[PDB]
Amino acid sequence: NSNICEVCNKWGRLFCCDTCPRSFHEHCHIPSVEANKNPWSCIFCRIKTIQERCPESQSGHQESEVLMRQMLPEEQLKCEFLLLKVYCDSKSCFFASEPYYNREGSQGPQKPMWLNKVKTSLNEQMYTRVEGFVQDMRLIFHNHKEFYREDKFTRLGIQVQDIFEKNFRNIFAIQETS
Ligand SMILES: [Zn+2]
Ligand SMILES: [Zn+2]
Ligand SMILES: [Zn+2]
Repeated sequence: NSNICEVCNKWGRLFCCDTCPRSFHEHCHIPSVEANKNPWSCIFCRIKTIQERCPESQSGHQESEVLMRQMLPEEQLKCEFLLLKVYCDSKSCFFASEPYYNREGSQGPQKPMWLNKVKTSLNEQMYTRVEGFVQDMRLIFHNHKEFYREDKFTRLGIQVQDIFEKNFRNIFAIQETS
């Protein structure tokens, strides 16, 4: 197995996947690495299995259909993996914890949002459809763009949103377009 966490790229107390060479900190993995379970398979492995069991699940889909899906176990897992892929980028630090807003010439968002809040919401099964999760994720970046206005720091929202969107299209097999 790898000797660094797959998400944060640091050493520490790592839990190793039994079916692939990845390792994780307990709370870097999503869901948090399960107490017992030998063997243990990480979220990457669990996602690969879904695909292998139903190869047609990789055919293209319309976003509007994906968003209306109920959060059954496989969709819950896919949103967990998508959230994990965002944490995998170091720039996610900016969006992880609860923000505060006191900048001359700007007003804070009506509905603040952040990664750890989305993580808790998924853990608590608060989303009934994929749309709920995706709306909260996109709200993170939209709030950032609006608040930071013409400051060049707005770009960090564009950057992390692009990671989210690419991974959303991959994980949910959105039909490719120009
Ligand atoms: Zn980690
Ligand atoms: Zn694995
Ligand atoms: Zn099938």
